[PDB]
Amino acid sequence: PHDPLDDIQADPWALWLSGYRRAAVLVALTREADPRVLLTVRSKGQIAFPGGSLDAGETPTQAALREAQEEVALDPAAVTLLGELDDVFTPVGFHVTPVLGRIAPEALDTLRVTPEVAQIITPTLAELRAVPLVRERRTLPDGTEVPLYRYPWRGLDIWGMTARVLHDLLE
Ligand SMILES: [Mg+2]
Repeated sequence: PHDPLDDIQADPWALWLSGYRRAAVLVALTREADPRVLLTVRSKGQIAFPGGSLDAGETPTQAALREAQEEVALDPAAVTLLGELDDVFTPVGFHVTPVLGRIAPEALDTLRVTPEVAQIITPTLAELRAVPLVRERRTLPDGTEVPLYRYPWRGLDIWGMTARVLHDLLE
């Protein structure tokens, strides 16, 4: 189904920060030396973590796991929940809970893309830390400055909410 989260996520001018519509994304890291992060390229495609809006009566963790399973067939039982990062949000009215999880590196080998996902990409955390990070800043209506990030990885452009979550994960 269509999710408002995907609309706001593609809004080039929607600002994301951390500090009424609720959503969650799964931030799965492989259990290895140089951890890889599970990311998707939606059917240039929108780069995002598996995720979506919470259904009624559903928690952030349940949503994140369901979305990863619906999108790339990631079995929730393959995920060890590590807790969550701080919520990231945008003025318009979206609160996103990044749910952290750890999976075996092998788990990636058998994931299966569904129609809404074009490909699965797995940047290594080392790589994302080494890429020439783009740091811009915009000001909100209240006059508050806010940092914007963009990770130029292998020709792809990871930006917006996803990059904000990524940067927080890296810090
Ligand atoms: Mg969905």
